[PDB]
Amino acid sequence: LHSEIGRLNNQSLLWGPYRPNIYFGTRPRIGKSLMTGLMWGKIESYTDFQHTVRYTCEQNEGMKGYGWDEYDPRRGGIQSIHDIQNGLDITTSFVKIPGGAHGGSWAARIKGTLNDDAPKDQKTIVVFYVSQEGENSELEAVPSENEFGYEGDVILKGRSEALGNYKLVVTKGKGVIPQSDHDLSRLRGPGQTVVQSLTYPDEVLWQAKPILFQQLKAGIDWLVENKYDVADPPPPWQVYLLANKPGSGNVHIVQKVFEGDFEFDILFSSESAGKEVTSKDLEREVKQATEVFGERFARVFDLKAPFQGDNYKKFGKSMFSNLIGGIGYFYGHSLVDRSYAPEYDEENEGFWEDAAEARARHQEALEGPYELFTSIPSRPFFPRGFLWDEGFHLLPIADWDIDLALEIIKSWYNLMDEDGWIAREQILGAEARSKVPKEFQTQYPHYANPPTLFLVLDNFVERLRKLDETLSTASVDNPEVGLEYLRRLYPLLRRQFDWFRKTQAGDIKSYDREAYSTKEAYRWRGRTVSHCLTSGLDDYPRPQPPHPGELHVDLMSWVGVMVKSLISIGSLLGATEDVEFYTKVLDAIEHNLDDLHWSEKEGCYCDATIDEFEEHKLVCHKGYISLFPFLTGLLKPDSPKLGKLLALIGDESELWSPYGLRSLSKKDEFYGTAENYWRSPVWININYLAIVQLYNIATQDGPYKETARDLYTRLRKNIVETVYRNWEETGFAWEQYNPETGKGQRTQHFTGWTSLVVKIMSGHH
Ligand SMILES: NNNc1ccc(NCCOC(=O)NCCN[C@H]2C[C@](O)(CO)[C@@H](O)[C@H](O)[C@H]2O)c([N+](=O)[O-])c1
Repeated sequence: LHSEIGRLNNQSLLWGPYRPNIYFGTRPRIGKSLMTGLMWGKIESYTDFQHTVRYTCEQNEGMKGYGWDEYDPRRGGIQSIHDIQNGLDITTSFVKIPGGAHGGSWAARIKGTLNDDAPKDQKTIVVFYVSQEGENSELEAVPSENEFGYEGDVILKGRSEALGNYKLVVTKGKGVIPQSDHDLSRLRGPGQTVVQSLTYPDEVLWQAKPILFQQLKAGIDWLVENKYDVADPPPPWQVYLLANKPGSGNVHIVQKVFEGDFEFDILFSSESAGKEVTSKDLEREVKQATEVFGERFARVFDLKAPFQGDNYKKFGKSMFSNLIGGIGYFYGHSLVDRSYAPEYDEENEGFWEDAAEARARHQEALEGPYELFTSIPSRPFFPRGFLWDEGFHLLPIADWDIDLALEIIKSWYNLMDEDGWIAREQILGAEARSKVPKEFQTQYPHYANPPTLFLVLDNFVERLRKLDETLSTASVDNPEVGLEYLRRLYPLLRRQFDWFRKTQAGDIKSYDREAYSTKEAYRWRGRTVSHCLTSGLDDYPRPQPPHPGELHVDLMSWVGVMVKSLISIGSLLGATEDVEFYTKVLDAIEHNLDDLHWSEKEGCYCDATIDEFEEHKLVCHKGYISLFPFLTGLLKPDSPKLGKLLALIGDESELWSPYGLRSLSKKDEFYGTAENYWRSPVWININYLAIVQLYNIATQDGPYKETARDLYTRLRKNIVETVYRNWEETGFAWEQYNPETGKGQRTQHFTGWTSLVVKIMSGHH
C-alpha cells in the first residue's frame, strides 16, 4: 500500500505549470519531454516588439504586478498579470483533468484585457511556444485547409515513451484579428493565426526568445529581398507575422495577432484517457477548482483575531497561492568543484586567501544530470532550489498538503552525494544557469546550509503521532505509509548529521578550552572577512579576523535541531543503538552551549574565537545569532537564560521595533553598516521562529509564561501588519522590512519565506 500511494502521487503531480521562471508555461516532472511557454507584446512600430515582448519573469517600473490568485498543484489555479508597458491585464487559468495512464490531461485559458490607458485598437502579438526533447518522440502540426494560416484551431499530434499518444490544441479564440490591405497579403495572407514547425538540437530548445526572433528576422530578410520597402511598407504587425509553415519538428511556434481584447485556450488531451478535452471542460474544472481551493483554505488557514476580516483573507490567499505556485521542476547538470583542494579544510590563519587561490584553479566540472521538484524564493530573482529556504517554504505547504511536502523533501534528499552533502543552491540545466553569472554557479562540497528541512519533518512526526483530499493526507492517515517513508529517508538524515560533524567541526582540544564535552563544537566553513554565506545570514557580524578557532552558536544549535529529530524518528523505527548515541550528543550540546557560548556579562549567547594570545574569547553582537538556542527550541521553559533572552527580545533599544525583531541590535557597533543586509532589517523567517517559540512558552506552565504571552501577541501582530500594509500598498511580499519605516526593501515577489505570515495568522501551533 506504500507503493500504491507512491504511484497515485506520481500520477497526481506529474503535470503542472512547473516553470516558475516564466510568466506562464507547463512541463511535466520528466527531464526530457514536452514544454510550453507564453509570450506577448504590443506592436506599435517597426522596432518596438523586441523591447515589449514578455517571457521570463522580471520586476521593473513597466510591470505593476503578477502572481497566482489561487493554486493547488494537484488541480491548478488562476494567475493575474498586470503589465503597464503593454497596457494589458492578463489572466492565465490552468486546470488538470485526471484520467488515462500518463499523468492526465490539462487545459489553460489565456485572457488579455486592455487597461484604461491602452489605445482601444492596440495590436498585441501572442505566441504559444511548444518544444519536445527526446530521441524517439514525435510532434506534428496538422496543416490548415486555408492557404496562409488558420481560420480555426491548431492541432498538434505527438507521441513519446513518457507521455504515450497526445494532442495539444490551440483554439481559435475570441477577439478582433486585424486585416491588412497591403500587397504583401497576396503572399502572406491578410492576417491569420500561423504555425512554424522547426527542429534544433535538443539542448537549445529552451531558448524560446532567440529561436522566435531568429524566425522573425528571417521573415523581415525575406521582405527586403522581395522588394518590400519604405516606399510603401506593410503595417508593423504584418511585418512581424511569420510565414505559415506547419510540419513536424521538435519546436512549434503558434502566433496570433489581436486588436483589442482577446482570449484563447490550450487543450492537452492524453489519448490514453477518456474522450479529448474541450473548452466546456475547462470552464467547468476552473469553477470546480475555485470552490475546492476556497473550502480547503478556510479549514487549513483559519485566520484568528485580529485577522479574521476579509482583507486579511485576500492577503493570506495571495501569500499562500504565490508560495505554492512557485513550485518548479528542474533538470540538468550542476557545476561542482570536486577537487577537494586541501585549502578548503580552512585550518590556517588567513585561510580565506588560500581558498581564493584554490578557487582560482577552476577545477569545477558539470556533473549530473539531476532533477529537483521544489518551491523557490522569488520567481524574478531566485527561480531555483535553496536548501535552508525550502525548510521555511514547506511549513505552510505541509499544512495544505503533507504528501506534497514529503515529495519535495524526498526530491531534495535524493540529491545528496555519498559523503552526505547537498549543495545549498540547486542550479540545474542551461536554462537555470542562464540567469546566474558564471562566477556564482559553482557549488563547493564543504559549504553547508541550515538543515531547516528537519523542522518540516518534526511537524510531520507530531502529526503522525496524534481523491485529492485523500492523497494530500495519505501519509498521515495510513501510518504504515508514514513510517516506510521515514524508514527510507532515515539513513540519509543520519548521513547528513554525520557529514555536519565531519566537515563543520570546531576546534576544542587544540586550545586552552574547558568544556563538558570534547566532541561538540561547530564552525561554518566558507567564511570570508566580510561574509558567512553558508550560515544563511550573509553579513551578520562574526569574529574578526575569521579564524580556525571560531565557534558559531547558530551552527551548534542547528546540530541540536537535527539530533532532536533523529531521536524522534529513530525511536519510531526502534533504532536503539542510534537513539542512545543521539541522547549523549544532545546532552553534550546542551552543556556545551552554556560552557562555550554563554556570556554571563552580556546575558545572551555569542560566537567564540581565539585571542591574539591564544585564549578563547566570546564575541557578542546582540541580534538574531544571540537568541539561536531559543529559536531552535533547545532551552528548557524555566531556564534563567531563557528569561534573560526574553528581556533581550522585548527591549526596544535592542531588537524590538514596531515592525518586528531587528536582525541586529541598535546598540551594536555594526548596526546599519556595510551592505546592511542582516545588520538591522526585519526578516520574516527568523521572526517566525521567535513567534513559534514564544507561543510554546506562553501555552505552558512556568515562570516566563505571561511575559511570553505578551511578546507572542504583540510580535504576531507586528509582523503580520508589516507584511500586510506593504502588500496593500505595493502588491508584493518583500525579502526584508525596514525597522525604522516599516517599508519592504530588497527583492520583491519573495514567496519565499515571507509567506510564513499565513501560518502566523492562522496560529494554534
Ligand atoms: N547585486 N547582486 N549581487 C550578487 C551577489 C551574489 C550572487 N550569487 C550568489 C547566489 O546567492 C545569492 O543569491 N545572493 C545572496 C543573498 N542571500 C539571501 C537570499 C537567499 O540566498 C535566497 O533566498 C537566502 O537563502 C539567504 O539566506 C539570503 O541572505 C548574485 N547572483 O546574481 O546570483 C548576485
